[PDB]
Amino acid sequence: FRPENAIKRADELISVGEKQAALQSLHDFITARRIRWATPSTVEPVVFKFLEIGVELKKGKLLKDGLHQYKKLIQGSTEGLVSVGAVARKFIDLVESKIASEITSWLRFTWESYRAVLDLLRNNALLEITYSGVVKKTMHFCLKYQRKNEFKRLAEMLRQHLDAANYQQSKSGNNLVDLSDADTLQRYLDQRFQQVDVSVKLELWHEAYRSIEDVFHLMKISKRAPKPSTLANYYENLVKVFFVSGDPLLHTTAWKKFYKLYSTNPRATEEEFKTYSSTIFLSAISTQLDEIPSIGYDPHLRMYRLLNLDAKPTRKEMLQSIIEDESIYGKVDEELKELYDIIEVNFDVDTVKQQLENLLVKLSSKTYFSQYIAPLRDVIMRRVFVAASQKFTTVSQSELYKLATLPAPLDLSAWDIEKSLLQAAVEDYVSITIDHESAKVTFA
Repeated sequence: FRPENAIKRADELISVGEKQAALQSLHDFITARRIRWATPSTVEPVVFKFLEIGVELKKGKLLKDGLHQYKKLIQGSTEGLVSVGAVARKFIDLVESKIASEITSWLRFTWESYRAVLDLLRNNALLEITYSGVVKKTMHFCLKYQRKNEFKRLAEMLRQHLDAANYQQSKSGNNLVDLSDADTLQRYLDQRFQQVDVSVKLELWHEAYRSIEDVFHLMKISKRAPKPSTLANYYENLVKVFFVSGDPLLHTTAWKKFYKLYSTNPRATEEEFKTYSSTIFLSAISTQLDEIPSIGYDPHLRMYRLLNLDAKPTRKEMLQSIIEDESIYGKVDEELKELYDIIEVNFDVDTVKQQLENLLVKLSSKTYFSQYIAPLRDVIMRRVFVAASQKFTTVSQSELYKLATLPAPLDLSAWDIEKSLLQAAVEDYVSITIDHESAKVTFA
């Protein structure tokens, strides 16, 4: 019949308190078999009314069924797909106004709404823009309401979506997503870039880590480069991830990738180049000694390829690739260069406590130095134990342990020191026999 008549009958049915009968009346109209031929433009207002009522009554299933059934009828024309996307947007704007007005079941309703719209707009060339919009809105929603569980499921949904796109690539059907086109990719990559950001901000490190692989695969296929802003943010997220992760070589790498990209910004102060360069160098000195093959087991081995590295580097290699690169080594604080001399170049155990004692007063004031104190200490002490292994045959525990006591803030209690000595022995940086009877240590 007529849309005006439909709206009227709805408005009348709400006055009698038959709200559900009104929603159900509109559903019938817009999912009617005659809608396939109707002008999308002139039925869309009824779909809008259907959405208005459906949101108030929180009838999520009927809304979903309404949209899907309507789209199947209408998606034949270009104007049809346009109406679909427009009705998707209307739905989202309606529920998004309800969160503004409002509540637990309202958040879940909102999630289910975002989810439904995304699953409705999935893998359609004409709806790529609206979908990419809803993805961004959905990720902003999860971060804004710390909905970590739903976020994890969202991420999985986006993965399944892309898997279907890839399967459909070799099908040449109309209105199918073309993963060959850079604009399509620019959006998909932007979504995955944002997926990583929210992951990091919600401290879901396992999910952050999975999304790095998601992003990488899109960067591979992508011909067109991303915005240097959004890419710089990405690398800045990787520095966070790999620090939490305990992969220090990857951490330095993410920093270098970020430094190399930030040195091409017009608004980049010299004070920043000072502190960033310093951070990068310290984190490379602060890296665990790989001067001996690992125990060894490493579940993060695949990640080197994900950071575009052909293979796992050494700390010596990384540290040299930092010293040689003048763009970085140039703006590095002097204290760190001296440190590098003291620990890596000319290491003398008989003088290291002193060198460090004179250098740490200046180093402690540095902002970045605070967060690398532990691993650095570990490195220095490892070196001290190795060199001590070279210096003694049977040394008193008193002598050895005090000789391995760095100055603050690298200081350690005597028992934590023996603890380090044994760890070095387990990793075979030294073989020892400790006689607790005599309070002596023998390197045999």
